[PDB]
Amino acid sequence: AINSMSLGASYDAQQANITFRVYSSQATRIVLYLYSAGYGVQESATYTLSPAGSGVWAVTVPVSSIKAAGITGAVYYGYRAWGPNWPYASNWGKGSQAGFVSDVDANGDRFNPNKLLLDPYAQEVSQDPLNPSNQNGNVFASGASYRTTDSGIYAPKGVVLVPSTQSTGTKPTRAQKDDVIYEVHVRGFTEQDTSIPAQYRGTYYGAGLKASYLASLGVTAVEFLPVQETQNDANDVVPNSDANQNYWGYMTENYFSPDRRYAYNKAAGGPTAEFQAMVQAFHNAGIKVYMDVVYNHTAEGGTWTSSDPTTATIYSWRGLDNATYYELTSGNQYFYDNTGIGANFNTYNTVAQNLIVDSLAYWANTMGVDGFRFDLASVLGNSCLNGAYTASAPNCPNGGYNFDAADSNVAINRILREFTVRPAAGGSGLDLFAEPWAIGGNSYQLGGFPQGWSEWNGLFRDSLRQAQNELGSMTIYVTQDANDFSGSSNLFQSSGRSPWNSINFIDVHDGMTLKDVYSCNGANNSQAWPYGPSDGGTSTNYSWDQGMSAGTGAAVDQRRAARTGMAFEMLSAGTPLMQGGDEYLRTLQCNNNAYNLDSSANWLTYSWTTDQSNFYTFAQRLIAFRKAHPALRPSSWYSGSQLTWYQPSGAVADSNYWNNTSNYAIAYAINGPSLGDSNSIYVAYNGWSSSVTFTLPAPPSGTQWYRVTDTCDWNDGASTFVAPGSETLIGGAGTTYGQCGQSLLLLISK
Ligand SMILES: [Ca+2]
Repeated sequence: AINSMSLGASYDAQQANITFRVYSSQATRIVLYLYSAGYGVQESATYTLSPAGSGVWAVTVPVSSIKAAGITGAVYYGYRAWGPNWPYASNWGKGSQAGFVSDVDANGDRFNPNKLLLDPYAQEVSQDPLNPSNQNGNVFASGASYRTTDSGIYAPKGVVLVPSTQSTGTKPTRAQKDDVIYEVHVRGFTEQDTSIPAQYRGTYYGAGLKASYLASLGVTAVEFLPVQETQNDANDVVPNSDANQNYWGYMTENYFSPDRRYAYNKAAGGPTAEFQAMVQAFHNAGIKVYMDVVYNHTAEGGTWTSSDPTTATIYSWRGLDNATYYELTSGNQYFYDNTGIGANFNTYNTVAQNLIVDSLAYWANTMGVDGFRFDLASVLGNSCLNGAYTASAPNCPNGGYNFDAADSNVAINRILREFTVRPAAGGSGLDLFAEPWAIGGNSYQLGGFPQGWSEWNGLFRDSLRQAQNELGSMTIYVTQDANDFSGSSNLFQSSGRSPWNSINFIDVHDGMTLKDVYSCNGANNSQAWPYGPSDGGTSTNYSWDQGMSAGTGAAVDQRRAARTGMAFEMLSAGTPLMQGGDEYLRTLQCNNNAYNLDSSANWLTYSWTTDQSNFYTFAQRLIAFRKAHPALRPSSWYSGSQLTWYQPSGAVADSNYWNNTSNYAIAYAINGPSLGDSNSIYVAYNGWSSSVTFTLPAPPSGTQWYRVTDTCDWNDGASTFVAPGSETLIGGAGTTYGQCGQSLLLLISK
């Protein structure tokens, strides 16, 4: 169930009382601290909580008592907990060591009463651990040097919210197969956009104002990088330096709270009502709002070092019940990790898992979000509970990490039974997307997720980048191109899934932008502000500048390649995903891991050159085309009568062709009418470095072929992709077409 324990802080109907409920299976004592401000002040009152059974502790406070304590505005709160490793000593006082036994005990408890704790169910956070007033993270650490430090006035406080009456509009019921996703950072979306009033730039409010921009481009779903509270308030303390910045936000501090830094209205309840108003603006434009969520690790991380089990950050989950929330190593002194951040969130533990479900429900229901893309999703399929084996995790015999999509108790299956996934034909429900990998063990699971889950297709990205940029360096399989274009049945069909479950993309936030994969011979992450430096992303970008540096290529060529890559994702069966900015050839000058760049090089710009504006026209018409032709969006795997593979000779691609590893050109035709389309279409990819002549087959429907686009250099301009009705008559069966090397041809029959 959802909200099985009714955790959190909430007012009763008449706002006469607030009830605080919090879980801890090991705590010995839990005490509520109330503050009038989130930072810099001591508490106005404290209330000892009482065991309400099943590990939940509760207390109900009358509002009059709160006002009597001096708190007449918003109620900021936190907890102080005691446990086996640090029991309550009657002489303990803030900043005292009284009662201390150990920083961590044999069972993994890490209680420290000197650390004020943020409720995991807080719906809003006052400020991040590091902010403009304090950038010393040591006040939150355990260990001999810092355990007695009282973090009270520096620690983040939760805000008790009065239910918002803000509408989130009506949720689109469009089938996922008909969507075109646009990934963008909520702050970089409008931060330097002069078409938005300055005060709204880089905020939720500002993003809502760009709904029309997205509608003209033609995308149907915006996917935001993490919006749940992340460490970002100290980003601008030191100017012209990415040193202490966290831009992307893959360090969640709280799972129910919209990040305050991204809101225009920063008052208590402001980020919340503003995020709701923002999705209303999108929902009004008929656009879905997806959220990138990260439940594989927490911002608290693990131990500071792998040799000292005593020092770790404590401000939320860890202080309340470390053994419940994190996956500990055998012996419980350290953390088990498959994320590389320091510690796995214990996704297999019921209470930890309930938090994932409960926060997802909050965002989907109260916040109006239409779907979620799960970062390092394989950690949510872990059937282990600890570094060592435990009978409670029967399916994880070796302990540690073990992905098991058949275990009904892993987080990815729990989600499926608590929520309704949108049907293939549309209707209400959620759209769930997984990045099917993590770090180590059997975590790489592309094609391993259950029905109900779509996945980020890394093989689509890589194989096509290779086909365009690695000719001669590595083997390119013409059969893989085919798989890519047809919805990767090789990955999705055996599980009973469909082509639209393949999220096809050439580029995402991780790695290079579209322009960059065709303009960079490698990553360049060591530039100075505002382009770097950034500590390395992948070593395998499969990028190439099209001969630019060698003198065998030029700018048109990089644009020809970018046109070809975008066409691959927009023409292929599956659900296309483009990175915001790719519509104007956004570049990061080859930085392929810009996660710490909260700068102008990273935000989007809307002042474009002719060549950039020309690309936007290409992108806009290509997205419009996909949306106008159902034959490109099959709900099920193309049947044999619906799609025919052709060799350049106009002859059907046979086994001799498929098994010949020196064949780089491929073409196909789809029977438009059989898929409910008005035209049949023919796509040709010349993966060869030189000109290839394609002999057109007989149109499945209609009598003649008309050219829609040719990505080749000669066709570079404002009209490389024609407007509907201006297709150039090429010819019928037998007509030939000379296709330049490394490019794509699009044709419709009439
Ligand atoms: Ca923040």
